[PDB]
This record gives sequence, structure tokens and C-alpha cells, in this order.
Amino acid sequence: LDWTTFRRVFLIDDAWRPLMEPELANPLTAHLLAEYNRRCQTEEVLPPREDVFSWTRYCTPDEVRVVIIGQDPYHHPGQAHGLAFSVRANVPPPPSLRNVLAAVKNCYPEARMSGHGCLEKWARDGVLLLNTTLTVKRGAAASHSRIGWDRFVGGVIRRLAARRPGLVFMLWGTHAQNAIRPDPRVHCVLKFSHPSPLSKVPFGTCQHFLVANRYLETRSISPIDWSV
Ligand SMILES: O=c1cc[nH]c(=O)[nH]1
Repeated sequence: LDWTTFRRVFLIDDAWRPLMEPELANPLTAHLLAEYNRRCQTEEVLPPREDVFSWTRYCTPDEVRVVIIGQDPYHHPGQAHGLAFSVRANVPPPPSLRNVLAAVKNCYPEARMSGHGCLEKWARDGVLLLNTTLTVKRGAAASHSRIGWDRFVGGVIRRLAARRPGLVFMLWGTHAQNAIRPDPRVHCVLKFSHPSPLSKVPFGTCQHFLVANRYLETRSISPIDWSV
């Protein structure tokens, strides 16, 4: 009972079994899991274990329309909850997220913006918010970036993409563009500089949300209501 036990520890939705189960058997995965559990014995690891795989709960692989890649979770208590960039409902949006929400409103002036930074609505809509590193030590950015999450997540993404042609990938920044390299003839690959205001080009000028919806329409795929 490997999948059964793994799924129970992380409360993973069963719909993701075909994409994740094959990764469990890889010997490299065992090293990853043991290291993650070792870190939890020696430090404050975020987000909480029950939230690490929260991204599997909002939508099934077949509902995925857009994939947005991130680096690692927010590292202060209360911010991260398993979705890249999203913060729980009453936490003020951090700098990069603030720029993302700005670009959405610039693209869709009619979008019903709530003012919060919780992206669960997007997730249920098939917008997969995926960090390549799923955990972080409290207060230390990129601290868990070399423990092996990237190859596991990388394996799930390859499987998903091969399962469903015509996905839209939004790759913002140097890390995202080097981590994930989907076939641009089979999928819509959109690249931009990082959303942080420290980037040389203001992220508020990014048109990705509009361009993604035009691509979906050409494939007869229902476009996304980016209001959040
Ligand atoms: O989840 C998060 C938060 C900030 N930056 C990222 O790359 N991912």
C-alpha cells in the first residue's frame, strides 16, 4: 500500500494518482521524502504538511487549462498554503502577487477584483499554480531548493503535458524558463520576465492573460474569467 499511504500522509486527491504514482517508485523519490521528513524533525517547515499538496485538491488533471510555474513557497508563517503565489484571504498581497493582480486588471478592465490575494477560484478553474520546490525552511528563501522536489514536480508536469496537448504555460523569469521547456509546437508557451517589481520590465505590462484566452478560443477551449 504505497500510493494509499502516500496519499493519506499528504491528503492528495485521487484524481492525480495516474500522474504521481509512477514517480513514487523512482529510488530518487525515496531520498526526497526521507530528506523532507528529516527537515521537519529539525526545523519549522512551511507550508504545513496537509497543505503541501493542496494544488491536487482544487481541480483534476483533466480540468487543467493553464500552468503557472513558481520557485518556492512564501517563507513567513501564515502566507503559503500550497498554491504558487496565493496567500490566504486576509493576508495582504506580497510584491510579486500585487504585480500579477495589476496585470490582470490592465488586461481585463471589467474583471471583478476582490482585492484579496487568495487564488483558490483560479485553481478550481483549472489554473495550476505550481512551485517547482514545494517546501521551505521558515525565514530562508530557497533553503529546500536542492532536496529534490524539482525533479518530482518536473515528472508530474511531463506526464500532465503528454496527457493533454494544447496547454498554456506561463513562464515568468529566468528560473521558470530554465526549469520547464514544453514543446512550443504542441503547447502555447508564454514567456515574460519575473513579476517582482525588481525586474527591469514592469510586470503590469504583461499581456499573457489575454493571449492565453485567445489561444484557448482557437482550440475551442472555454476561456478563463481572471477575476479574483
Ligand atoms: O508560492 C510562491 C510565492 C512567491 N514566489 C514563488 O515563486 N512562489
